[PDB]
Amino acid sequence: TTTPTTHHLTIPPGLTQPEFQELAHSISEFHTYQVGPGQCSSLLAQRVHAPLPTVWSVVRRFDKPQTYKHFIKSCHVEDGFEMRVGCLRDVNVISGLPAETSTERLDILDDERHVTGFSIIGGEHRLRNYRSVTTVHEYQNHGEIWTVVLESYVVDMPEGNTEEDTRLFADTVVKLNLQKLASVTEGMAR
Amino acid sequence: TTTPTTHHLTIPPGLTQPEFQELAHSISEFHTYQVGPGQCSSLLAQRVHAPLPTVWSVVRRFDKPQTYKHFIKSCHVEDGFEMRVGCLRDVNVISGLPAETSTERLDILDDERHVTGFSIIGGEHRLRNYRSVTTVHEYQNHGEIWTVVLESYVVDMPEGNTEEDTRLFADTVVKLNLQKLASVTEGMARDQ
Repeated sequence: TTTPTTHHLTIPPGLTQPEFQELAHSISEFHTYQVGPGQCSSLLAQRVHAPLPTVWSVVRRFDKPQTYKHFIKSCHVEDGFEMRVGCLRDVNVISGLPAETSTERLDILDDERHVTGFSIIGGEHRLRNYRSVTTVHEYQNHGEIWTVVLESYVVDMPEGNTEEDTRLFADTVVKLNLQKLASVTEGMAR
Repeated sequence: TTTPTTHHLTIPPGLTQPEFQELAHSISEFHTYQVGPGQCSSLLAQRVHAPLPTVWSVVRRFDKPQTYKHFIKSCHVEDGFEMRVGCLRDVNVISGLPAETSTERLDILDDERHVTGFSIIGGEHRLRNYRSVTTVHEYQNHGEIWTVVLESYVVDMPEGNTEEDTRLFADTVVKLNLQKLASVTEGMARDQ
């Protein structure tokens, strides 16, 4: 009943067959979670027609998630802020209800392998123990080069929610943010 | 006591002044709301590079809001469903909350003037007493023709929310839905 996710065995929506083949080892390396009862996890993918550094330059800005995410009113980092593993950010999210600032922790930041990740340690009460990972990759199709962004998460389902509904919400939000990420970065690359 | 919105006095973001000249009359005719305390209102615009009938044909399908809106799991209408003013739809919303369903009422449907509108009569915790209006318009400049969609709303701010935060939420949903509407309809027209 507690088993590793299998995101590396299913073509995620947003990828083609060749893209997925070339990326499955990275999916198993960076986008694997332990899912038990009362947890769910998902992988989303987005093609981005901008150079990988341009795309990574946004993905890595732990202090400015609003650069590519919707529903962010503001994001503040701490005084002695160095974008280093463990630093905390307070994200005020636009939810339509009055909400508590979301306290998030930088879990991973690898400028050579283009991997970052975070976990929500305070604020969001319903989607508890959210932890997410983003990787950025370059891909080739008969000479044509583009960037692929993979974002996954694991979360505890609130008592009284199904896996299908919790995943539907988190997937919908991630998918919209990845759309914004592509628009923002393809414009920077023009 | 309420006061009127004056959305016809502001160029909606993304539109130009000549577009606005042609549309200001429609904003005051169809997009004027009475705003009291604890309510706020907004008008959004989306340029669409597809024929007006293609855009209107999607916007008018009160029974299929998921064709152009995000965050809808499904939409249920009654069996012998008739799309006439007063008809009801039940929108099961993707919220992360359990079984949120918005019962919405068709307020307006004018296939000659391309105006539709609805209000939420129960079930949406974020958008209480939401009432919205969409108009679709044609425009031509130096020969080039495109469609302009205007969507506005009025909504109650939940107790403990500012108008700024309530409009930020509702504006974001509207603008993302208008983005989807444009993608959906520009794709239908390229397949033509």
